[PDB]
Amino acid sequence: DLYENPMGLMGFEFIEFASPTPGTLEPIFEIMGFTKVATHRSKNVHLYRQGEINLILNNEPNSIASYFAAEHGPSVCGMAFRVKDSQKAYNRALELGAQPIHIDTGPMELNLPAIKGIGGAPLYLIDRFGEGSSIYDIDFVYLEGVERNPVGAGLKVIDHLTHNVYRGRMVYWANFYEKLFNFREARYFDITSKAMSAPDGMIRIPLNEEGAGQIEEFLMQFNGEGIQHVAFLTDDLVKTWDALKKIGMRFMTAPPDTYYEMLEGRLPDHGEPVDQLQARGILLDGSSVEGDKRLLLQIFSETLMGPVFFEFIQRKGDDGFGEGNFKALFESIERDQVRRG
Amino acid sequence: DLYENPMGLMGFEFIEFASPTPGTLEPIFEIMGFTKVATHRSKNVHLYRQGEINLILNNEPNSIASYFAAEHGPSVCGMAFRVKDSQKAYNRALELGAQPIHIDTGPMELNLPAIKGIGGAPLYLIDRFGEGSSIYDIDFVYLEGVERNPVGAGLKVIDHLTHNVYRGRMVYWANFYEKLFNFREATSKAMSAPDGMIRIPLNEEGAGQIEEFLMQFNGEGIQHVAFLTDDLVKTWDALKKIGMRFMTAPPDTYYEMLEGRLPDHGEPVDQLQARGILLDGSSVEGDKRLLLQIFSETLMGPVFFEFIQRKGDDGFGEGNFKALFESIERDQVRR
Amino acid sequence: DLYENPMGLMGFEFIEFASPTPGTLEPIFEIMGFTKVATHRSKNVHLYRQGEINLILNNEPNSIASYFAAEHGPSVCGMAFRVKDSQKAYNRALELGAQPIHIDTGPMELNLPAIKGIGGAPLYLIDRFGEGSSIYDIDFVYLEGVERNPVGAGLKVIDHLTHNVYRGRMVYWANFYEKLFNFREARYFDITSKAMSAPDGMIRIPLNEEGAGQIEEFLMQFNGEGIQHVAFLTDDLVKTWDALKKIGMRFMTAPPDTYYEMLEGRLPDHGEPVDQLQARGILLDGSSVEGDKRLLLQIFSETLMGPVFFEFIQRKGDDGFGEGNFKALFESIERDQVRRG
Amino acid sequence: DLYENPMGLMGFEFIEFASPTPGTLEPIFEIMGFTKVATHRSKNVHLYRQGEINLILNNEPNSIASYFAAEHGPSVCGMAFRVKDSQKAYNRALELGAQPIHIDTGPMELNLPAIKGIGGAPLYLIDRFGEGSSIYDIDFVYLEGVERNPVGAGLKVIDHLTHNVYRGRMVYWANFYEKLFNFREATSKAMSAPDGMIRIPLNEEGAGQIEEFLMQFNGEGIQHVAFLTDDLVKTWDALKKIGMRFMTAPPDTYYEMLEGRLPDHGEPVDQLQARGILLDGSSVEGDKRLLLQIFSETLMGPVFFEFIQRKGDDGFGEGNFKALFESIERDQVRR
Ligand SMILES: Cc1ccccc1-n1c(=O)c2c(C)c(C(=O)C3=C(O)CCCC3=O)ccc2n(C)c1=O
Ligand SMILES: Cc1ccccc1-n1c(=O)c2c(C)c(C(=O)C3=C(O)CCCC3=O)ccc2n(C)c1=O
Ligand SMILES: Cc1ccccc1-n1c(=O)c2c(C)c(C(=O)C3=C(O)CCCC3=O)ccc2n(C)c1=O
Ligand SMILES: Cc1ccccc1-n1c(=O)c2c(C)c(C(=O)C3=C(O)CCCC3=O)ccc2n(C)c1=O
Ligand SMILES: [Co+2]
Ligand SMILES: [Co+2]
Ligand SMILES: [Co+2]
Ligand SMILES: [Co+2]
Repeated sequence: DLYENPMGLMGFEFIEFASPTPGTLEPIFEIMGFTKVATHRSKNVHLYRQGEINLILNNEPNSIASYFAAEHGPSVCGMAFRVKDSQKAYNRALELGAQPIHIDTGPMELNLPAIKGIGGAPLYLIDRFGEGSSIYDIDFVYLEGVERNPVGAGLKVIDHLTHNVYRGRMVYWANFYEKLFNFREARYFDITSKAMSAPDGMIRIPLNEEGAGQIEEFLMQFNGEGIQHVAFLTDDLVKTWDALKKIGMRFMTAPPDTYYEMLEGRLPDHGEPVDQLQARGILLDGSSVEGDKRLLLQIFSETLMGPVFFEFIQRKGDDGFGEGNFKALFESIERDQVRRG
Repeated sequence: DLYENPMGLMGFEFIEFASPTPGTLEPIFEIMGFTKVATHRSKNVHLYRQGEINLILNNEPNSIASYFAAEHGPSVCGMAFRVKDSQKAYNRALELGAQPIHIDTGPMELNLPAIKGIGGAPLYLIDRFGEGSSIYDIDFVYLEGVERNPVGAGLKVIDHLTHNVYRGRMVYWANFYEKLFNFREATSKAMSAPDGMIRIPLNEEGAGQIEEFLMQFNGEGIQHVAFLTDDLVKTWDALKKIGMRFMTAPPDTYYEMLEGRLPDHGEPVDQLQARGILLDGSSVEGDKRLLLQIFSETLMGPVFFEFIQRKGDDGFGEGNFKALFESIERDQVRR
Repeated sequence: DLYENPMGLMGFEFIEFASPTPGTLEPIFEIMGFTKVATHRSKNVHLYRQGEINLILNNEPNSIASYFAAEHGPSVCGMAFRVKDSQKAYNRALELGAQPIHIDTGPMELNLPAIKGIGGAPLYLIDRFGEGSSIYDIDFVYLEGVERNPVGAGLKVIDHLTHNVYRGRMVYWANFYEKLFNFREARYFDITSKAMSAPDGMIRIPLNEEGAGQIEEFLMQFNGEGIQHVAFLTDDLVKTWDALKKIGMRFMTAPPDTYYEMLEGRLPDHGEPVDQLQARGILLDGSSVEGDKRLLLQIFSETLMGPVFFEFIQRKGDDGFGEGNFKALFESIERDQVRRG
Repeated sequence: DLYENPMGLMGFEFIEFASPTPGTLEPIFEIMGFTKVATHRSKNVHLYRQGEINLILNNEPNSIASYFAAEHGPSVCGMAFRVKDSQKAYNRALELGAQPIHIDTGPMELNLPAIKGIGGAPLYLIDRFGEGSSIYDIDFVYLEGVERNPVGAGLKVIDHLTHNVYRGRMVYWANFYEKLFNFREATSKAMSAPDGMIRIPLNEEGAGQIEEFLMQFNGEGIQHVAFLTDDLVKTWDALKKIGMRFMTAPPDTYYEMLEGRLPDHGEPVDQLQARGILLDGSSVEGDKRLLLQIFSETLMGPVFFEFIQRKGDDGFGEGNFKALFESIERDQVRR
């Protein structure tokens, strides 16, 4: 409860996926250790689960997600927050100037309220959850025999979703979340990024601005502003790595060996087993001041759904996002190209 | 079981009430042995229960039930059938020509399908039922601590409810329940459903007690709801104990004629006659298909309730009409 | 401007017709001297006209009129009032408890507001009218060459539409028009009828209650409350009669010859040419007190659309509805059966 | 005439403006020579006219135009094509995959069809036009007495309007106007319509003046609207007389290069250079396809307007880009 929470937020509830071409999102869920676990009572949409992360696969045609997918490709096409009271939130959001998104509801099914968010993605406000009570219990039908609490590679919750937005728009969306939900900028990065945290301490949505770089090509390939990477939290990254590598997950190529030598200059006495991080390509960041250890282990997938990739992170006291790895990696590729030509 | 169930009916699920005067519907559920059990998550609507009977009290203003109540006063303003697949039924009713009634659904609540039925009241088609999965477990907040399976005076299910329609419209409403739900007829018309549990009898007709209902009710509508019980003498002493008002007893001449009209019925005539309970049925080939029944006052405008116990008779107490008539002649003559 | 007119009423605008079977309403319009004069830009609905009476033929399938026609047969299925400001009226009606009826509007076409009236018939509130401005100019397309102000047999305006309602409901609908439009009961008849006039002096809607009579059979055959007869006004009834008889109009059988002899006892010095009324079956009513002549000539068609019939009336100072003709006709059939057996 | 017109386009019908600050849009229509002529029958929306150009000022709150204006400031927030059959076009656009924008229509008003076009602004499809039968004769109340055909500074039609889109989205919007309306391309892309009158050029591109527009505008949108006139020197003295602010003149070196770049153009170079007017075209085979043009300041955020006169050139003044660039070098060197 970090500051005033007028919308009654209580963390991420679920993320929605859709693609214009079929069979492109199912196999990606598999390699990240997610399991299909239920199917909608009426619609052609499906629930994948791992730890406490719910992921919805929307394959409904002429639906709001398939239009979003028709324009952006394979994508994160929806995003739901947990709220205490979702009509108090939905009303307050429309009073403060949000535009509704009508999600068509079938008979005997739950009217899910959304507003227009990033890229035109619906932002749902959900006030039912918990076993037996959840919207998965009400509106979904679980697979016979299958388990409803799969643990997979050990991913626990969504840590954050970071958006890429067009030059200028970072301040626009930053006011969107500040005005309607009372988000606050907790961090700033100048390499350009604003780290918007929710008053619940769980919902983190970083926003990124570029020219001629990694962000500008994302907006070209995504055909608009959208979620660049989804970050899953894990209790142990190296074990999640093995369990993820066991099931065909592909990661970005490890940094040069130089990167792992410089670790004891960068973060003296971090305590991490460098052999184990070097054997997997895992990165590390944080700061080490006066006996207080704040660190962060993270590794990225390659791009998997169009220009969207994923992050697997374990936090050891650092509430940042790996920002130091950008300078750390350039000095690494630098010393390693120097050492060879 | 009887025959084919193209809409998958599985009994009555709930009936709904509305009134344009407050504090008039609650006292009537109470002396009928119903207990407030749950309150809607957001609207001013309430769940009263006894046995497996579900009574929704709708006090939501500017709504479907209030506009209905403003025209017809205290009424049964909605009726819900239970169904296997509510979506296939909804579209089937519509493609066969039914009209939809849209019921305004709040955020995070259940979108309830209904067509327009008798007198304009919504006919809901509900496919969520049973403990933990019904529409009350979802959209209603049970009074915390309160026993949520109250049994009360021992009323079990909604046996039937009947409709008073204007002259000529018996056929119109029989068709409506024939075309859409495959009801079969088994002046009155006893329309029974393919699931063996949903019975809707349709009455017409002048200057009599149906003419009086359609005046006092301001249109077609449900005239009485009948709740079944297993021991009507037992249900009677319970229902009396809490304040029920019955229509007053026949003249004792009605009881002199019992073993003449229903030879060897076997009922404790004294225990019945002490409570004004009616009898009806037939005794043929030693098979004594019989039934007990009593009614109440008009309690919601011209609407009242019947409390029946079925000892093998599939009827509704019809012969009680001629049977009472002769009890008033043989009492007038001896008066 | 007879009393306070909060809804800003200015007479009848149009009457709407629909039948479950085709070719049953077109030939009836003909014999009453109405002319097809336009067709809707998009919908399969048509304008018939004569003097200032507009009549709409709605043949649109799955429309609100075809559902009303599916239940009541050939019928008057809609009714529109002229108003000064139709959103002030439509708002006020919904504040005072009327239920809206949504009439589906096509693109580039006019949203017509209605509320639920008698039988579930929509009551439209129209604030555009007058040549060039009317809804017929906006939403309708006139037939090439054809005239747009046909005069026919000389029928001028709708004088009144009288409804039949179930026993008891006369007071209900009387409060409907009193509450929402400030109608007042101007006459009462005990034979049972309430004569509801509008605060503009033009809109007249009598309501009729029955048992075992002319009204009870109407509700049986109409399958509900509805308009029993539509009354057209004419400047000269006997000339309208000839012009109507010229085009195949069929009337109710004339009263006995007895009826026309008793006329000078009933209404001394009425001045009407009795030969001309007797030659046509036209009826007469009014009262004759102290040099003031208030009279009323009228004749009825047979039933033409199911149980619905029509009235052609000419008013000479009597603001009634022919009520005296009910007693006048029984005493007529009485003397005439006496004079023969 | 050019080629087949599957949506039956027949020119621009109106453009719509909205701003989230009051009293900022009206002064700009006035110095541009537009006159308030009509006011909506019920909403706070207004019709400004000059020539055959129709400008709708939408000040309706809690509406489609205000939400658009709150995001992008003073803007062109809607654009209407004129069409033979608006219903067949509407359904055709939808069956080809366009999305609908619903515009909330009051009682007794016209239900205006629109799809979602550039930047999210409605693209209306209007089939009522001309005097006595247009949407202004119906839904708008003309100021009584006011001359309803004002001619002003002699601007006639909307020549074109252009869109600034983000990098890569030129193709996206070309397809959108190719698939739905059969526009043909005839960094920029000049999309022209099958009716020979509707031209929408699409621009992208960094750190330049398009990057600056999509920042200052907060998305894709119309960057300038161009109104055609028959005598641009005449339109200039009129437009100046009433307060127009132009982008200031080229350096005189731009005029030393005219008869070098456009041999024997024949234009009164002194009358142009006194007004900062630009020239462009080609002279080949004695056919001198040429055009005159001037722009204004940014007047609605980063949006401005162009006033062109076409002497046989079908272009947009493109060569003026290189032509000015060389006028700033040859002026910097001599400075
Ligand atoms: C994955 C990748 C591919 C090709 C070029 C570069 C990368 N790449 C990243 O994208 C990357 C990101 C995206 C983060 C990161 O999560 C992040 C936040 O969530 C919010 C604030 C801004 C930010 O940097 C951290 C380290 C990263 N590092 C070290 C890396 O190399
Ligand atoms: C007539 C009357 C007046 C004042 C209160 C009560 C009564 N009244 C009834 O309403 C009454 C009813 C309503 C039934 C009955 O339930 C029944 C059905 O359920 C459907 C078929 C037709 C029918 O009548 C049976 C006997 C009745 N009897 C015997 C009686 O006296
Ligand atoms: C036409 C008809 C057929 C078979 C039985 C009778 C008739 N019949 C009528 O229906 C009839 C009517 C309907 C009126 C009449 O217009 C009317 C009003 O508009 C409102 C108040 C009640 C009323 O009577 C007047 C005279 C009538 N007369 C004289 C007649 O014979
Ligand atoms: C660059 C600039 C800065 C500050 C104000 C004005 C300008 N500016 C323009 O905006 C400008 C435009 C906008 C056009 C033009 O209308 C045109 C089209 O209509 C579509 C094809 C691409 C294109 O450019 C032509 C010449 C122009 N010129 C010469 C100029 O200077
Ligand atoms: Co991250
Ligand atoms: Co009964
Ligand atoms: Co009449
Ligand atoms: Co231009």
